[PDB]
Amino acid sequence: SFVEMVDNLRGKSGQGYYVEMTVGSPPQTLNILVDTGSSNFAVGAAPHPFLHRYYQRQLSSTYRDLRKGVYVPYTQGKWEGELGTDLVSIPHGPNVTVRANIAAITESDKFFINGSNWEGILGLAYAEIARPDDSLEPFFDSLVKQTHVPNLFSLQLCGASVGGSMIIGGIDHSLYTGSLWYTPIRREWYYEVIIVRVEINGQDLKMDCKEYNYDKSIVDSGTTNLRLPKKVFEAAVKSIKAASSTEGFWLGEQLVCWQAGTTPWNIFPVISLYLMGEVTNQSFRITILPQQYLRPVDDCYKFAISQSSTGTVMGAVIMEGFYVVFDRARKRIGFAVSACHVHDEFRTAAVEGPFVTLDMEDCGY
Ligand SMILES: CC(C)C[C@H](NC(=O)[C@@H](NC(=O)[C@@H](N)CNC(=O)c1nnn[nH]1)C(C)C)C(=O)NC[C@](O)(CCc1ccccc1)C(=O)Nc1cccc(C(=O)O)c1
Repeated sequence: SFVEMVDNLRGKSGQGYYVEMTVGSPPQTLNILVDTGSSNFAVGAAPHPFLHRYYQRQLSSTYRDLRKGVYVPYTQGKWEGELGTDLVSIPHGPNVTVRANIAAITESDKFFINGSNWEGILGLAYAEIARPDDSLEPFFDSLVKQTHVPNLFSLQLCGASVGGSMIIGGIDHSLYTGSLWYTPIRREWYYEVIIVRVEINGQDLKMDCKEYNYDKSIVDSGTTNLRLPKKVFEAAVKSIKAASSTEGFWLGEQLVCWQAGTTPWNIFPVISLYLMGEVTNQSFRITILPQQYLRPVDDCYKFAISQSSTGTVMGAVIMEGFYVVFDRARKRIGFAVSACHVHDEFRTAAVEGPFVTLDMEDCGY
């Protein structure tokens, strides 16, 4: 039941959230990064200087080889390895065992992070973006096909040492407040959504909404940042600079620092994303505070908004403080402020609707 799954995720800031899983017979225990921006279940299966532990296929009696290699590239990092299948379970998830596809990772470049403490990646999106091709059924599909776990999951990620919940199979009503607001998954590959308006401190950014979605906007819990397309990224920074003109960093390369507890939170604006809703001409908005897009790294911070080579990418930083529901069953993603919400002296992060927005169809690429 859901109480066993609450707080089943861990992290280091800016390095991802993982969940304990076990693979094989007998079970090998591994920490697996939870990723909504990809679709391959893969694990280190070979010594690496950043891996404390890895998958030993030859120790497992249920491992079957598929005699077939694979390569997977990501925003940061890439790996290749051998596809097989094996028995998989989630200790603090639903009480089941599935046979799932598994990529034994043999070579990697910039993929494993030093001191990250995860040793694998669970892609939670759809077959279509699965390597080598869409016939390699992704973990979540196998789980839904082979057991009675309903076709949906929720992510509640929290910031500082980093924790949260993956409610697999449902929604835990105690982990958020107010109502859940939904947005169509435009297409079942990435968790693709449409952003229809963007406001900075209450001011519309005045751009054509095709710009926000230049290519595709996605919810990617495997990336840290809020990534905006060039044109939008440039407008955002110009607004954020102006709102904070009162005080290199803007490119995310270097930290800024303040004497413990005097972070001038008030001089940094709130950003509002309006997402397409479930009814005609209707949207809703999520409001993000400086405390989300200035990443805790004296209290020090990295700027967590960077330039994108796709559309708008809602990374780990935007999801922090929200309860997000991946309602695959009904082709929608749900947003609410969670229990572990962001704390500011004079403002709240919020999920507010309904809003009316004409011509939302125009914003799609
Ligand atoms: C580097 C990354 C953005 C590549 C991209 N990878 C992914 O999307 C992976 N997911 C992720 O990386 C996630 N962080 C979420 N997605 C994004 O951030 C994002 N998607 N698009 N832009 N950004 C998985 C879904 C595998 C991909 O597979 N893209 C598809 C493709 O464009 C196809 C290219 C191709 C050309 C001709 C025939 C067939 C395919 C791609 O490989 N692109 C691509 C671009 C640059 C480098 C590399 C590389 O291998 O190093 C690959």
